Amino acid sequence: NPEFFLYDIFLKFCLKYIDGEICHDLFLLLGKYNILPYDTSNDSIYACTNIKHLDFINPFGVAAGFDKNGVCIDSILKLGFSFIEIGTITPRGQTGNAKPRIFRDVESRSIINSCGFNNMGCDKVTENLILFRKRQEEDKLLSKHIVGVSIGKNKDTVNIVDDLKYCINKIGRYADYIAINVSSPNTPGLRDNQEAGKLKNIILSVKEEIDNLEKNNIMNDEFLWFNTTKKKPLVFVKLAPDLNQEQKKEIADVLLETNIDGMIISNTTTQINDIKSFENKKGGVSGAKLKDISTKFICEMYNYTNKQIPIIASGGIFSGLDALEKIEAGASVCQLYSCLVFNGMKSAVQIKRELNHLLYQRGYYNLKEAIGRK
Ligand SMILES: Cc1cc2nc3c(=O)[nH]c(=O)nc-3n(C[C@H](O)[C@H](O)[C@H](O)COP(=O)(O)O)c2cc1C
Ligand SMILES: Cc1cc([C@@H](C)NC(=O)c2[nH]cc(Cc3ccc(C(F)(F)F)cc3)c2C)no1
Ligand SMILES: O=C(O)c1cc(=O)[nH]c(=O)[nH]1
Repeated sequence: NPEFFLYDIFLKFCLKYIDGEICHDLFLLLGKYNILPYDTSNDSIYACTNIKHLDFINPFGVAAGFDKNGVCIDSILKLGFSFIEIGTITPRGQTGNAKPRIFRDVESRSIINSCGFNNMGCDKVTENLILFRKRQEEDKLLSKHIVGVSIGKNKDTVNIVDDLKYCINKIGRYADYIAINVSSPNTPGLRDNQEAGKLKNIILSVKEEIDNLEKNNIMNDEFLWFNTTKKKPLVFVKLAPDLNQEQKKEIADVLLETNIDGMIISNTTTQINDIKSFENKKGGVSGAKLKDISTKFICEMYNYTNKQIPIIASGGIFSGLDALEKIEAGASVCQLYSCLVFNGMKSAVQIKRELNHLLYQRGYYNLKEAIGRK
C-alpha cells in the first residue's frame, strides 16, 4: 500500500500539469518496465463470476482503448484486475486523429476522446500478445487471467467484415474472447453497422472464422488455443448508447438469432452536452456522466434478450456501489476506464473490497445471485 500511496501523488500532479495522453503514455511505460505495484491478495471466492464457460477470478477488468496495443498487459492485470480487453485493433496500423485528441475534466470525473482507432495494427499487437502468453505460463500472478481482444476496421476500409476476419485469423488463437466494436463514435460510419441487417451478417461471419481455425489444424486443441481457456475465443459485441429504443430491439433478437456469447454495454456517448470544458471539443464522452445512461441501457437489453445473453458492463464505474448497480441490472462482469484515470494504481484494490463489503451488507451469498435482481 505504501507503493500505491506514492503513485497517487504522481497521479494528482499528472492530472493538473500534464497533457492526458502524455500521462497515459507514462502509465504504459511504467507498466512496460514492471515498476507498478502488485495486488497479490487472494480474491474473494464469493465475488467470482463467469460469462458462459469463461471464468473470472473477480468481476473487474480494464476496458478496451486503455492498452490499445497490448504493450502493458502483465502490469495492468497484476494491479488486481481479473481481465483486460486490448484494442480496439485494426488489420493495419493507423495514426488516428490529431493530438491533442483526449481531454479530461477532473471536476466531473469525465473524459472526451477522438483518437480514431490509433494502433500499431494487428500483426504487431499479435506478437505482443504472443509474448504475454509466453510470460503468462511462467508467472503465477497471471494464471487464470483473461485477455480479450477488441477488433475493428480502418478509417479507410470499406468492408467492415474484411478487416475482422483478418484479425481473427491472425490473433484468434491467443485470445480468450473477441469483442466486435461497432460502437466507436470517432471513426465515421461505424455505428451504421449496428443496424440489425448489417450486424447479424457481421456476427455470423465472425463466429464462422473462429471455427475455421479450429477445423483445419493438425495439432491438438492444447496447442491451437495458446490462451487462458485453451478453448476457442468467445464472441462479444460492444454497443453504443446513442440508439433509439426500437433500434435496440432489432439488435436484441439478432443477438439471440446468432447465439452471441455476450454483449458489452456500453461504449462512449455523444449525447452529453452539459460539461463546460468539452463544449469546444468533439468526440465520445465517458465517465460519471455516462453512468446513469449505461445502467438503463443494460436493463433494456437484459429485457429484450429475456436474460439469455451475458452482459459485460461499461461506462461510469468508479465505486463498489456503481458496480452493484450494474450487476443488479443484469451484468456479470464490470469494465473500468475513467476510474483508472482518476483513481490510479489503487482502482482495482479499492473497488474490489468496496463491493465485497457491500455484498455482505445487502445479504447476498455471492455475486452471482445479485445479477439481474432488479
Ligand atoms: C481515450 C479512450 C479510448 C477508448 N478506446 C476504445 C477502443 O479503442 N475500443 C472500445 O471499444 N472502446 C474504447 N473506449 C471506450 C471505453 O473502453 C469505455 O467503453 C468507455 O470509456 C466507458 O467506460 P468508463 O465510463 O469507465 O470510462 C475508449 C475510451 C476512451 C476514453
Ligand atoms: C488513450 C489515452 C488516454 C488518455 C488519458 C485520459 N489518460 C490519463 O490521463 C491517465 N491514464 C492513466 C492515468 C493514471 C496515472 C497514474 C500515475 C501516473 C504517473 F506515471 F505519473 F505516476 C500516470 C498516469 C491517467 C491520469 N490519454 O490518451
Ligand atoms: O479508438 C477510439 O477512438 C474509440 C473507440 C471507441 O469505441 N470509443 C471511444 O470513445 N473511442
